[PDB]
This record gives sequence, structure tokens and C-alpha cells, in this order.
Amino acid sequence: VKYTDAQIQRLREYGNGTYEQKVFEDLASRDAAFSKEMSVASTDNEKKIKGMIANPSRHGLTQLMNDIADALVAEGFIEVRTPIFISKDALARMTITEDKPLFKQVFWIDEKRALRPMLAPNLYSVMRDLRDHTDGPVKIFEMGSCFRKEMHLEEFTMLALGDMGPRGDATEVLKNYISVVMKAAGLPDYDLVQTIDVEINGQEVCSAAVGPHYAHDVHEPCSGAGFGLERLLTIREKYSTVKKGGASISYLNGAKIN
Amino acid sequence: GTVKYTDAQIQRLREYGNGTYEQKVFEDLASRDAAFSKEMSVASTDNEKKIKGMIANPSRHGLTQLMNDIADALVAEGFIEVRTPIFISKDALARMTITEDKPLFKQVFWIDEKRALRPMLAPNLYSVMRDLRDHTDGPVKIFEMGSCFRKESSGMHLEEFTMLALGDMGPRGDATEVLKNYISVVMKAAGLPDYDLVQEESDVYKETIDVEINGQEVCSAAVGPHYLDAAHDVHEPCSGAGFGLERLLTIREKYSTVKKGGASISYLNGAKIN
Ligand SMILES: Nc1ncnc2c1ncn2[C@@H]1O[C@H](COP(=O)(O)OP(=O)(O)OP(=O)(O)O)[C@@H](O)[C@H]1O
Ligand SMILES: Nc1ncnc2c1ncn2[C@@H]1O[C@H](COP(=O)(O)OP(=O)(O)OP(=O)(O)O)[C@@H](O)[C@H]1O
Ligand SMILES: [NH3+][C@@H](Cc1ccc2[nH]c3ccccc3c(=O)c2c1)C(=O)O
Ligand SMILES: [Mg+2]
Ligand SMILES: [Mg+2]
Ligand SMILES: [Mg+2]
Ligand SMILES: [Mg+2]
Ligand SMILES: [Mg+2]
Repeated sequence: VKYTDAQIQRLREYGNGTYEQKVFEDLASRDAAFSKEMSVASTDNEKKIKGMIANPSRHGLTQLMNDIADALVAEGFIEVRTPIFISKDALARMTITEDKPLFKQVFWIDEKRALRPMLAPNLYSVMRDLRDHTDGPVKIFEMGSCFRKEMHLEEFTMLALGDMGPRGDATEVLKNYISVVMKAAGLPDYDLVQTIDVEINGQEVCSAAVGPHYAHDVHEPCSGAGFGLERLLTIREKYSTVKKGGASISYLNGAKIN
Repeated sequence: GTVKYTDAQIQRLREYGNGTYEQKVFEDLASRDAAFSKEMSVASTDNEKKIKGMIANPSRHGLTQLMNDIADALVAEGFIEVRTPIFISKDALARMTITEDKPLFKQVFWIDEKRALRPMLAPNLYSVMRDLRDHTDGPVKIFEMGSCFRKESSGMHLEEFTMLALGDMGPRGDATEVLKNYISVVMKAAGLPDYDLVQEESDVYKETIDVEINGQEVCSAAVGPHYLDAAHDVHEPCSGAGFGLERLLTIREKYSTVKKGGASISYLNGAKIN
């Protein structure tokens, strides 16, 4: 037998082991193993919190953002920051209209504005405006919170990068940007799947595309990529749920504080 | 003379310019208007040069850099950096005494009947601090940097702004002296070592110690008060402070409005891109 569904949830509350694979010969040995792993998880958790208090660090998600950002600046990307509020018109230009499944996921603030569910609308706007000021390509990125009604969080942190303007072998260039990010995040091993998706062990962590010309008749060449940063951190740190590494009032850097 | 730029001219000058236009005086309307024309061209020229420099030398964002500079200083002092949700509950607001009758309540962006965009970081920081007290007998020192939201209406006010808030529960030594010292750490790390501390009235905290630069508030801080601590199950000396990071950046970089240094689709690091 295996751990019961309820035992798995109990083990994952304080523990970050891999519990779903354990197999046992009878209920007695399952229950003995469970008691031991619960005790170890809880004590390990307590020690980890005591260590953060004794030797505080930058938050794990902030650190991951800084590691990636310094890699992208070194590659010539400008960091931008855009508003969390976006307009209904802006969503509709992303083709996010009443009929699109994503539309039902939007948090509205009033009749005309919403919490952004992705960074792309704002980033494309900023890229196009920066291209008005130069003959060369423009490469930018943003990291920030996005929101969707719902490895899913209602508030999650997206990294979005974009490259607009003259570029040769766009697809190879985009794959290299993905490499830069994944390597800077400490996740060098990953699969590319088909638009390009990045997966680790079947779990999508990025969606990227060349030429998303989805207002103007004539477009600049453009490519971009969006990464879920809590997902990357969860996979790298081997946290047993996606709720432990990001923003929380129950978890702090993988450890449960209550 | 006594003639100033008109209010509309000041707004037009500040759109692309970061000069100090409100100080200019003129003898008559003709001279005012000629100066306006000249200073508008200068402002746009200077703006274009800044944009071209940013394109030629890609960099981290100014607000992100300020956040990193302050955060590293606070971690060096033993503060834990936390990140908490932007969503908070109506009950959490009530525990801060932000209820239907209070003016700040009118400023809250509601997401549904029971949840709002946080207008301040204290509700979540109080929760995390109290839980961390369960794991130590010593001081509990935490901070968060992140977006807060208020309906506003406009000088030095944004609807979305970035607060740095810190909390210190059970400090070693006098709570007010410790608070003043951590304010000093933040302000020096921000590159703004010259500031005044001024006692100010508060609906939530009764009285705050505010950080003011040339009369402009950039931080409110408070020890307690006791009723507010006890509402969050805190029963020991406690203090905290909340800094407006865009206001700090605006003053340090001498930007002419508070809309230029933070998140924007029109401005990038003090320059207008459209
Ligand atoms: N609710 C969410 N919680 C956490 N991360 C998310 C969430 N939605 C998207 N992401 C991350 O943001 C990236 C942006 O991609 P995209 O908007 O296409 O996601 P998606 O197709 O809705 O994802 P999924 O199928 O996993 O729900 C996703 O690859 C994922 O890494
Ligand atoms: N709308 C806003 N835009 C930008 N910064 C803000 C805004 N509201 C508050 N802040 C910053 O957050 C800090 C802590 O918030 P606090 O509640 O004390 O502000 P406040 O007393 O309402 O400010 P003010 O009187 O300027 O409106 C303030 O000192 C200020 O620097
Ligand atoms: N008046 C402003 C700024 C302010 C002042 C004192 C505070 N004291 C605290 C103590 C413990 C935990 C959090 C806080 C907190 O953020 C806090 C914030 C506001 O709250 O927005
Ligand atoms: Mg989805
Ligand atoms: Mg996807
Ligand atoms: Mg106010
Ligand atoms: Mg005030
Ligand atoms: Mg104040």
C-alpha cells in the first residue's frame, strides 16, 4: 500500500520530501513510516525557521529575480516596470475578449480596468515606444505579479522578456534567451515543446513565441517569452507544493511559520 | 516681476522636463510665454538624450535598484525579507481599525465582498511577525517591499505605489531609539541622509513619527499603539515604519513629478518614452 491521500496532504503541510512514491507491505508499516516522516518533517521545518531568524537572507523569490535580471542585463536587456492595472481595451487587443477562456479569469477593478493576467500587453507597448527612439533592436524584460481566478496561484510572478526589431534567425535567438534565463535560474536541464513551451519533467514553466503580431498594418519583427517564477523556484528547491516559495503569510522560503 | 508660468504651462513643462519651473517669475505675459517656448524645447531635448542613453547602456530599473540597495542594508542588520499577498481580507482591514466609517476605507480597491487590494503592508506584516515570535525569544525583525493600492485624487500620490515596510517586535533597547536607528539605515542606504523627523497625527496610529524632506512626507513610523498591537495578539514593545519608494526616488533624482521613477507605460527612469 501507499500513503493515503490524506496522509500525503498532511506530510506536505510541513514537509518537502517526495512522499507519493513510497510503497509499503501492510497498513502497520505504512502507519509507522508515516508517523516517522511526519515527525521528521515537522522538526526539520522548525529548525529551518529558526535558521532564517538567526541568519536572515534575501527572500528566495527576490533572489531568483535578481539572479535572472542580472543575466538579462548582461545580455543587453533593459529592465522595465509597468502597472498592475490594465484597461479592458488593452485586454481586448490581446484578443482577450468576452468569449476567451482567459477573460473569465480576469479580476476586474471597475468597469474599464483589471488586474493584469499577463505582462505582454504592457511590455509590447513599452517596446514599441522605445523602438521609436532608436534604429536598433530593443530588448526588455519585466518581473512582477499577475493575477488570475483559479501548480496554480491566483497571484503569481511572471518574468516576461521581449525582443523587437531587426533580428536574424529569430527562433534560435529566442531559444538562446531561454537558455540564459534557465541557466541563470539554476535549471539548466529542460525540454522544449510545441510557439515554444519549456517543460521540466512534463511541467510547463514557460511559453514563448516568435512574431505575435496579434492595431498597425505593418509590424516590427518581435519575439517574447513568459516564465512562471514560483514554478521555477518550486522545482529547483524541490518544494512539495507551489505555495511555499512565493508570497504568503503561512510559508516563508519553503517553511511553514504557523 | 510677479507673473509665473500658468498651471497648464507647468504641467506641460513637467511632462518631459525635470527642472524646477514653479520658481520662475516674469515681468509680463510676453516674457513668460517666450521663456515657456524656450524651456519646452530644452525639456524635450534633455528627455531624448536620457532615453538614448538608456538604450545604449541597458540597466536594472531605478526603482528595482533602490529596492535592492535598501534591502541589502536591512538584511545586513538582521532583518528577514518577506513577501506577502497583495490580496487581504476585509477582516484584516478591520483589525487595523480601517472600517466603513474611516476615510482610508473609502480609498480601498475591493476585489469581492471579502477581499481587497492591500492599501498598506502592516496587516500582513503583523501576521507574519506574530507567527515568527512563536519561533524565537529574541527580536523579530522583518521587512517587505511591494505594491500597495489606494484610490486617490494628485501631488505625490499614485494609485499603485511601492511601500517598504519594516517591523521590529521585542527590540533590545528603547523602542523609539531603535526605530529611529532603522529609519537612519534606510535613508542612508537610499542615498538620502538629510531628512527631518516630525510628529504627525494619524487616524490609525494616533501619532506617527514622519520622515520629511523639505516638508514632503516620505515615511510614517510608529511604536504601537498598544490597542493596535493587542488587536494583532502582540503584547510587547513593537514598532514599524512604511516608506514610499517612488517618493524617495523622485526626491533623490530630482524628478518633477512622482509618476516618472516607478511603474509606468509612459515613463522609464525619469524619461517619457511616448
Ligand atoms: N495561475 C498561475 N500560477 C502560477 N504560474 C502561472 C499561472 N498562470 C501562468 N503561470 C506561469 O506563467 C507562464 C505564462 O504562460 P501562460 O499564460 O501561457 O500560462 P497557461 O497556459 O495559462 O498555464 P497553465 O496551463 O500551466 O495553467 C506559464 O507558463 C506558467 O509558468
Ligand atoms: N498614494 C500614494 N502614492 C505614493 N506614495 C504613497 C501613497 N500613499 C502613501 N504613500 C507612501 O507610503 C508611506 C506610508 O503610508 P501612509 O499611510 O503613512 O501615507 P499617508 O500618511 O496617507 O500619506 P499622505 O498624507 O502623503 O497621503 C507614506 O509616508 C508615503 O511615502
Ligand atoms: N502608517 C503607514 C506606515 C506605517 C507606520 C508604522 C507601521 N508599524 C508596523 C508594525 C508592525 C508591522 C507593520 C507595521 C507597518 O507596516 C507600519 C506602517 C502604513 O501603515 O501604511
Ligand atoms: Mg492557465
Ligand atoms: Mg501557457
Ligand atoms: Mg494618504
Ligand atoms: Mg500623511
Ligand atoms: Mg503617513
